[PDB]
Amino acid sequence: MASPLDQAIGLLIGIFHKYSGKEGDKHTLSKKELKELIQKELTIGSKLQDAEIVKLMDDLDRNKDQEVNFQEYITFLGALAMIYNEALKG
Amino acid sequence: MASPLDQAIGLLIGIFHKYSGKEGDKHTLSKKELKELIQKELTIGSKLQDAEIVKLMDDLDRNKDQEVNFQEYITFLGALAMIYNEALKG
Repeated sequence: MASPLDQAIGLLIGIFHKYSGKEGDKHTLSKKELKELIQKELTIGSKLQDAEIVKLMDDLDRNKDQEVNFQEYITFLGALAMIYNEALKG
Repeated sequence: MASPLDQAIGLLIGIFHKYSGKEGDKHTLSKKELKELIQKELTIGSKLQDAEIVKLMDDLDRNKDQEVNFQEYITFLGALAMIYNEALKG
C-alpha cells in the first residue's frame, strides 16, 4: 500500500512545516527560515554538514534567497540524492 | 548529519528506491511497480483515489512510463505534498 510512502511524506511535512510556519507563506522557505536552518546545520558535523550548507545555499539561492519555494526545497532533496553519480548523473 | 531531516529524506529516497523495484530494487521506477501502486491505490476504485491516480499518472509519467526517472518522482513528491497545503505550511 501507499502507507510507507505516505509515512515518508508525513515526516517530510513534519520537518518542513516547522520552518514554513515561520512566515513561509504560500508554501515557501524564507530568509528567516534559511538563517535559522543554516545556524542549526552549523554544529557538530562541521565537514559533511558544511559541504551541505554550501550545496544548500547554492542550490536554493537562484536569487530567491529571500523567499525560496517549497518546490525548490524538493528540488534540493533531488540534488542531494543526485550526488549518486552516473545513476542520477551527478 | 544524523538528524530528523536526514532520517526523513533517507526514509523517503530509500523506500522510493525499494518501491521502484519491489521485484529487485531498481534506482528508477518500473511500470510493474507503478501498476502495483495503481492497483493497490484503486482497491475497488475508491473514487478520490482514482482522482489521485489521474493526478499521479499525469504528473509522474511525463512520457517516461515504461520506466520513470527519479526527477519525475521528486516533482511528484512536491505535487503530492502540495495537497497537504495546511499541514505543509503549518
